Amino acid sequence: EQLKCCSGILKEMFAKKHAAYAWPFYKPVDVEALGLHDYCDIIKHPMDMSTIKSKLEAREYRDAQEFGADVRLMFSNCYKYNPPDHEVVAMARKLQDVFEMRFAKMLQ
Repeated sequence: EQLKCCSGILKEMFAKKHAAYAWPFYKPVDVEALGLHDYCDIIKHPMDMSTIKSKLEAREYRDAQEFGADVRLMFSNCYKYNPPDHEVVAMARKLQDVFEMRFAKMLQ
């Protein structure tokens, strides 16, 4: 199953393989708690790993096509906010390379 296959890749984040890299970027960006009213101005549709995973958690994700669409969309927006020459930037890009490689292997 495509759904079960995707779960395996996501499991890596909590499998002690990419948890440290996705540790500071696991929870969403609470505008009220963090106090970032400017986030809405910079990003019209702010998304996070927790937001995307939450959909899959509630069995909302019927296929990997919808999941990948959100990941690529968020990644593009995240790159805009993520200031170059930063550890967080490298971590995000690294997560994409590992995911793409694994996803490409399971699909191709």
